[PDB]
Amino acid sequence: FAMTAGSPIIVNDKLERYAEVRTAFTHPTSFFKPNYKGEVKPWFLSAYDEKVRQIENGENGPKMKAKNVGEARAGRALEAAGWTLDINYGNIYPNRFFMLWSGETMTNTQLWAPVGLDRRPPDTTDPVELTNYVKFAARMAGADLVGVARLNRNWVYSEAVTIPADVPYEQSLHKEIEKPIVFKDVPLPIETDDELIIPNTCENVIVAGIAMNREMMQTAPNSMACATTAFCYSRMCMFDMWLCQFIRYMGYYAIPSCNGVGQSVAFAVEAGLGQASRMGACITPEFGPNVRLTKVFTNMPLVPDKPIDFGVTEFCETCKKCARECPSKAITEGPRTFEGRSIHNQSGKLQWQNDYNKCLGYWPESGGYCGVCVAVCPFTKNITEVWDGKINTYGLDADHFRDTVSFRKDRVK
Amino acid sequence: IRQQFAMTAGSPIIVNDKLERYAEVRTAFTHPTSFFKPNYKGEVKPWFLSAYDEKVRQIENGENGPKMKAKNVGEARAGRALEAAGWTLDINYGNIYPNRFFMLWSGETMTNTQLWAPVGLDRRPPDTTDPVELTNYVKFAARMAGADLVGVARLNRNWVYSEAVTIPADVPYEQSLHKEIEKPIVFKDVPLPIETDDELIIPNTCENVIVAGIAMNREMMQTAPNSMACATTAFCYSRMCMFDMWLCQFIRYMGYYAIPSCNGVGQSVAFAVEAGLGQASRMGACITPEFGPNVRLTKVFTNMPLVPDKPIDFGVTEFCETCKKCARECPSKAITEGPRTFEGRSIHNQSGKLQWQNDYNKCLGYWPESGGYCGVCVAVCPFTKNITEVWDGKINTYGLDADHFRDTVSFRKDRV
Ligand SMILES: Oc1c(Cl)cc(Cl)cc1Cl
Ligand SMILES: Oc1c(Cl)cc(Cl)cc1Cl
Ligand code: SF4
Ligand code: SF4
Ligand code: SF4
Ligand code: SF4
Repeated sequence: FAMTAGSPIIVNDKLERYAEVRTAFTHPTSFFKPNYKGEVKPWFLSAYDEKVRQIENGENGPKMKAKNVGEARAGRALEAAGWTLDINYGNIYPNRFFMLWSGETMTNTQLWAPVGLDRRPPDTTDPVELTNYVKFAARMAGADLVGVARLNRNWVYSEAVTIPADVPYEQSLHKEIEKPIVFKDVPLPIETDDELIIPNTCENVIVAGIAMNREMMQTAPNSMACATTAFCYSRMCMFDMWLCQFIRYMGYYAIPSCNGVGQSVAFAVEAGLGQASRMGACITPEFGPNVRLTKVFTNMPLVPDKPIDFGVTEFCETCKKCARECPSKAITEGPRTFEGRSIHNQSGKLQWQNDYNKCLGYWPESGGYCGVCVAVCPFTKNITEVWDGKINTYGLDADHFRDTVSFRKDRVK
Repeated sequence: IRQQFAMTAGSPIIVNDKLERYAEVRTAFTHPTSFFKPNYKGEVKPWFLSAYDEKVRQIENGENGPKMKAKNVGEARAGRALEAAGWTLDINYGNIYPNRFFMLWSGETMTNTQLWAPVGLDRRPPDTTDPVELTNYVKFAARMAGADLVGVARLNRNWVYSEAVTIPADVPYEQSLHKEIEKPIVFKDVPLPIETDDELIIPNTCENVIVAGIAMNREMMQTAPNSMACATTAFCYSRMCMFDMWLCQFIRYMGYYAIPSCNGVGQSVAFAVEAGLGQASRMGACITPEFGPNVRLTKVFTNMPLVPDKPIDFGVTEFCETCKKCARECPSKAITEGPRTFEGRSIHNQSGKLQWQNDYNKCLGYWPESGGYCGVCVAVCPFTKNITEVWDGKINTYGLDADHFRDTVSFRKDRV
């Protein structure tokens, strides 16, 4: 489908769109992991067993002794709660639950129907004004970072993981299917029984960074690192809906995504949020790798942001600290290559190729989402002290929040 | 500052033997005698549909508020698009129906609770019962959940509506605004919060209310009664919803029960004054030291053992006594200039507590006229301190301000 003009990502002729089912989370060869008694479950139920084992043993992480059982119970209570606004870890099913590709059935849209903002032709078509408007709205909607790229279809999954439109939530995990994402000359995003169809007019992607909390993430791989993670996933989801509603009420269409539809790191790099790293995350100037990503696709005319260079590639060439502290040795200590390390990597793009089945393998063992690489990364800079220590709204840091102040001069040039 | 002005314990709200609990249906939004308002053409409609007509006409005429011209139709349109989108996570302006949609009184049905079922966090009895430790856990959770301010108070049932506006549980959303009913809120010796066909039953073990302040954006609010004050208001209603759900789940995963409310179930201002977030003012809001009245409230009710905070006293009553600025700026002359009394001006007030008594039907009346939620009182109040410049000016995450965001940093010392 061809690269966007000016993409920083180096690719070759082997590049092919990547089927979502191949992530270590969903793929048949990775999805099953031993629990701490040797039974092979879905990886996240094995992880559930370790989470309960730790609570019964007064631990906050793998052999990390908590103050008492009550503190161990509290960290997992806070992490479970964090996921409140997220379906089945990642909101990946397109046009289901919170990820509707059309706003028409939404309660919010129905309440506002007499105004008809979603039916009224745009009053603004100038991309400069629109970029400013949508970025203001993106920050209201909880983004700490927001960039705009031209949509590069190489990062959009060839097929999505989803459930059929008639499967209730309580059977969803047992009925996940694959479904192609195709681009057609259609007026609006539409889903048929056969296809998820993105219009050919869907020209831009808006990428949002959702800042995690450094104190909690520095506890990786233990429970409070899980908590700052889970809370950001619900913020991503609020963001996607807020922003998608705004764009529709401006007279355009918007596709939400969270962890679905496409690969966030590639979009974020192309939208100027940061650079790809050895660990594989987007490293951002404001938060390093310790930030979540979500994205919204739209036909709204916009000004694309310039990709940014602050030396991450060269730094990662000489650093290797995530690789050394990775508990599963998933992160390569070697050069970037074009050839994926296993099924889980998309071949054809120059990157540090890491073994993500080894990464996922450490989650049931540790009972968490690890994140040790993010915590030890130099761009990112006990559990009782966290609970008793500094906190602020949404886990944002006052001592840092000045850096994400935005004036129109920072939103559009 | 907050410690310098701590009162001794006991509700700061002065009452007399007349005070009775208040039926929610009496608010100016819901009561049959105030619900209808004329649109600019003179047609009588539900207040929000007349206000809708004003919104459409202002866009069409390139305005951001009542005969306030916008830079162009496009800017007028953008402001209303931002307003409408802010409300995404809110049902019918306030989430008032208890145990419906986002305000579920139990967590068992929620998708998050189902996903986490195998760990069983909400079946496991509490591993912590010490109220000091729990106050610190739930406050830290509350800040993670989007509260800028969080307080704890013993639940005062005077401020709990005697009957709630709600909808039958099997009514689809499209029909909800035509099928609102009343339903009593009663306290009984039951283990869990429970809804029957006839009652909303809060257990007698529901000892406490956790009150959350959710800060609005000062630049946008200072554009009141125009569209951008409506947008910071709308976005904070969705934050209040997410707060309620986040915190309720945390409390349940800690092994207690939790009731969310947003604008339903009871009177947020009274709870906030008793929880120590601020004091009542002439306009009738809770004025906080960090934000003035420019903050929204929501609350969660729980049997979780907690340490009540102290009510606050930083001179607001004395100041409002001689200020009268909101009363003079109020476009509908809704705010009284006189002394506080125990008798409300109309059905919309709850008599029996000493307060400034305002005409809230005059207030609602100005919302269809101006096409917004006004807020001139909040914006002009000294404790709080064009739209093209706002759109091009300072913004940060969630509309919060870096220059003041240090004021809400919290450590254990501050929480319990
Ligand atoms: O991205 C995540 C997903 Cl999809 C699932 C889990 Cl359990 C954790 C994380 Cl950090
Ligand atoms: O508090 C509000 C309610 Cl209940 C309804 C609307 Cl439409 C606006 C506001 Cl600011
Ligand atoms: S999350 Fe943990 S296991 Fe996975 S790559 Fe990073 S450090 Fe290694
Ligand atoms: S720890 Fe070092 S090599 Fe790894 S991503 Fe961070 S800077 Fe790059
Ligand atoms: S919102 Fe406006 S009309 Fe209502 S009391 Fe305040 S100033 Fe008066
Ligand atoms: S404007 Fe003056 S009288 Fe009105 S609430 Fe604020 S301080 Fe009190």
